[PDB]
Amino acid sequence: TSQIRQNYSTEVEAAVNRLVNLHLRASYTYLSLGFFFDRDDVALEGVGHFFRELAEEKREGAERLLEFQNDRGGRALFQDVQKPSQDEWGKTQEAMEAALAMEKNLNQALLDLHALGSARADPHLCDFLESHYLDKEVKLIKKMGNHLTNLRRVASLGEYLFERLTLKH
Amino acid sequence: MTSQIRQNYSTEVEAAVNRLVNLHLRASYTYLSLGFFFDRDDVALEGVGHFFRELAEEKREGAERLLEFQNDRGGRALFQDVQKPSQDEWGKTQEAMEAALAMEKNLNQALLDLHALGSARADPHLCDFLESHYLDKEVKLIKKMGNHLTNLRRVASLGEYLFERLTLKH
Amino acid sequence: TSQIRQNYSTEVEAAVNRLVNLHLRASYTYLSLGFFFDRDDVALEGVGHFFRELAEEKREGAERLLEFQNDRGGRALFQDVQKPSQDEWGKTQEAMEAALAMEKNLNQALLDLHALGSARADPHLCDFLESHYLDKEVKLIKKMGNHLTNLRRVASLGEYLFERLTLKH
Amino acid sequence: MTSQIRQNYSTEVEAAVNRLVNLHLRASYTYLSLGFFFDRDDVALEGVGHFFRELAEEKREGAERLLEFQNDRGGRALFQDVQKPSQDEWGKTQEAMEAALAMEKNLNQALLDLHALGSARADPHLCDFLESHYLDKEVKLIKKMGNHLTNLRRVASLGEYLFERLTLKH
Amino acid sequence: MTSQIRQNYSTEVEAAVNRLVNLHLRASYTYLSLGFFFDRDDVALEGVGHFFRELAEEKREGAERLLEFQNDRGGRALFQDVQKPSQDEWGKTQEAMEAALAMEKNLNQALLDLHALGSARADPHLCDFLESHYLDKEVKLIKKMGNHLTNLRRVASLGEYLFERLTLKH
Amino acid sequence: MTSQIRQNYSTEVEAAVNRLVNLHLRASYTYLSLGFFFDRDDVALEGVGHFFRELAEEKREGAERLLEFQNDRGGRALFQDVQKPSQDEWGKTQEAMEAALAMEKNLNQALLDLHALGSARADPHLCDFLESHYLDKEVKLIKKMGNHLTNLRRVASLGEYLFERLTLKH
Repeated sequence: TSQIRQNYSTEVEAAVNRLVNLHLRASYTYLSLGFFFDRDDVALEGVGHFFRELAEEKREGAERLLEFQNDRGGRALFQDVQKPSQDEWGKTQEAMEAALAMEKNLNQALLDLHALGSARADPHLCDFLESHYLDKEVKLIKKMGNHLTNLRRVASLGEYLFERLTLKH
Repeated sequence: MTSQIRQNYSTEVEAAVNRLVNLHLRASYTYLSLGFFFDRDDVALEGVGHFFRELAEEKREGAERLLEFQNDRGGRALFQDVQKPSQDEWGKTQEAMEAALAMEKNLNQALLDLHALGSARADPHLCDFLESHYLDKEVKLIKKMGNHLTNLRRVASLGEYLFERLTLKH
Repeated sequence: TSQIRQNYSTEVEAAVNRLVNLHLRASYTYLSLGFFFDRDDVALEGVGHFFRELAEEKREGAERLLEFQNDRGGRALFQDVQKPSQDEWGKTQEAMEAALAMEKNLNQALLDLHALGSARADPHLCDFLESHYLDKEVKLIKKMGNHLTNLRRVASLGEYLFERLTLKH
Repeated sequence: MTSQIRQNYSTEVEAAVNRLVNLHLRASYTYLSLGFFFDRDDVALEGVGHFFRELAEEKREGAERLLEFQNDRGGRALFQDVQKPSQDEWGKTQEAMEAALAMEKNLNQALLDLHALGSARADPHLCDFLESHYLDKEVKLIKKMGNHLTNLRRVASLGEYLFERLTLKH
Repeated sequence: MTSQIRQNYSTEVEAAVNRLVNLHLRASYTYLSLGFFFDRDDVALEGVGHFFRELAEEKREGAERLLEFQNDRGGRALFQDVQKPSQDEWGKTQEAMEAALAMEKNLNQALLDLHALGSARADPHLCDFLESHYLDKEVKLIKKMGNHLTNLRRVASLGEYLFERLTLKH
Repeated sequence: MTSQIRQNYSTEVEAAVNRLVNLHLRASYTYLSLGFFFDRDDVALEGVGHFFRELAEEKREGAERLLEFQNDRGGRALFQDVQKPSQDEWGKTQEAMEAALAMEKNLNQALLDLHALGSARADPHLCDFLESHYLDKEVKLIKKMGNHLTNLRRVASLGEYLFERLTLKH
């Protein structure tokens, strides 16, 4: 009943609310990962920083979806944000393998929303996802793959040198 | 004879582009009318005038960008009469903005219909042109007009004066 | 019944509304001319630019008349803007001959409005037209005449060189 | 096994810090909800939106500072679900700010309860951390919210519009 | 042994990307040939040479961006021979630009065919990549080549000299 | 007809210049393949990728300078197919750099053979062109590749990672 709502399906509106929740859950997971690597008994500041920066990127992704929801005349509906899947994240390689799986899951959710937009002929939604999400996800997944290949190469002394010489401080 | 440049450009899309030019010029003309109406001595809402005069220029630029697209794809611009605006007098700010919102939703629907035609004819250059330069601009403008109407309803007159003074740009 | 209206005849008010329409029709004609010369099969960018600049000048002329109408307490009344007289404009020389005829017609309409102002003793109108329209029209008609003389001189290779060496890009 | 750094840091304070993290994240999430609610086209109070969006970030920073403290003292961060906000729709500015004031007083009481626990366990580093970074910030924010509610009551609507225009930052 | 990163990236798209890399390299090589031909002492049209040399670099950049895309999606670049250009001598400016326009329309058709494959395989990242970096670039270049050919026909030699002096950049 | 400018320029040198253009283009293409191989997600040695991508551009510039020389002397550029690179996958950094060193020594031998032909045909402008723009560049590049291989052998993997991080430019 929004005065502005036009060509905006209830199915897309609900899927947007679910994708907000998925972004907030990813942000929360990266917050957990970020602080884990700053424990005195882990102490990999570059790994901490990498995950803390991703926590902020995923939260910005959620906020952009909420702005889209308001711009199209849908109604934001919030759900609980589930705690992250682990309390302790293991070595850098295991943490980045978990991050890569979570990003591929988020990318699949974005591609599923794009498919719904295409099926409901909502080209504003298609363009929003292509402009702000799909290439960002491809570039981030590629960067995580590159990191995992280098962590496998240096496999520990190798994990220290990866944090010192690849990751930003 | 067919343009030396024309490629993957349907005659139906070419004709629809010419109609969208006319719809943009008609919207521009309506906003010009609205703009000067609010600058009458017996209406005298300069911020409302300015809002509509800026939209008259934005819709004219939308028309010009479509004409450039028509030339870039090798179609032929065909102009029709630009119909005079639907009203001579536009009433209070709220009634004028309700008219503007209906006009923008109509223009948005015309853009979405052209996008559907492009998608059916597999003209991805057209789809990307509309998505890049029109569809998000229409969403943002319709949202801003909605916000304005909610605030005009809230202040409903003294409220109309304060809206023009404290929300609209001069 | 305007609180401001003074020495402003209904005849002048109606003639101002007609001159607005004539300026908008001239603007629309120049818009058509401007895009015609940017067709891939015409491709005279300087001629396109010349007409696009005139489209904006004629629209500004209409807007100035509307501001005058409001300043004097008249009421703007809009009519349909008739489509331009041609869909295709021929060579540069033929297009500029059509433009010169249209400007002389607009100049005659301005001189007719000045005559009406003089007959109705509306010196504010006389001064408005003299300050903002009559000399502009004389200078533009002179410039169009100069252009036509040069297009006749170079009469094609000549039309190309005129666009390259006389017209602005 | 106990951290190599842990010193004078009770397991009860460690657990209370984890709960205060969750309370700050829940407050952040509530303010995010409030922030986007006031930017709906049918609410359209941008200054109210901005006020709550800025508080969402301040509460998230409060959570992050507590997690840094947990690591600095050799405790272990343990995360729980962040409960969704108590409302989906927040009503007029005054009702939303009354909800925010009650949430801030609840958070302030949680901080004061943690300070009492620190004082009982003689953890002066914790007492000073809360005093330096939380307790005065909560006092100042609660005072500002009180001032806002007094002005919203004064202008009680046209008054709600003028409060958003003339008191709140854009 | 499927890439750790590969997601929603069909073997058909992967193969078509490798073919489009080869088509871009062949276009680059053709423009290199055109560029040096116009700088022969017995042709000596520096502006025409520069036009084609710049296009050789643009088409090579197009190939490199496709190879970066292939790596970003987890596909594997497979290179083939780059076929020598279709002519050794390119005739007058007008004949060379007619051959260039035919080659660009062929490349644009290959880009549109890849977009159709992306649309059929629901690979929206591919669709957006082509729309953002290739399809509008091709439309604008084809339009520019059409404009050039119209002016070369107009001045048809002394005309070809004046076109190179007064239209083309040095 | 002979060029109006051609002087002291043998048909043998003209043909050998055309072959050396093709050899430079094939070396460029090989380095392009190496450059993208090392940017695969499952190789991910950005400094190695950068090293080869920079060489791809240097070899292409070498080809372009030979084509400019061909035109300056009044010869006629004749292009052949550019053969695809000898491998699709290049192995570890050390194996790729061993393949690059063998390819550069082959290119250096072709440059020395062209110099010998110039000396035999008493073409001192050719001799000076090769000495000034090619022979010292090849010696310096081969020396740098030898240095790289010695360091890759020293650090032989963790060593390969550290070489890319601490020796190669990003």
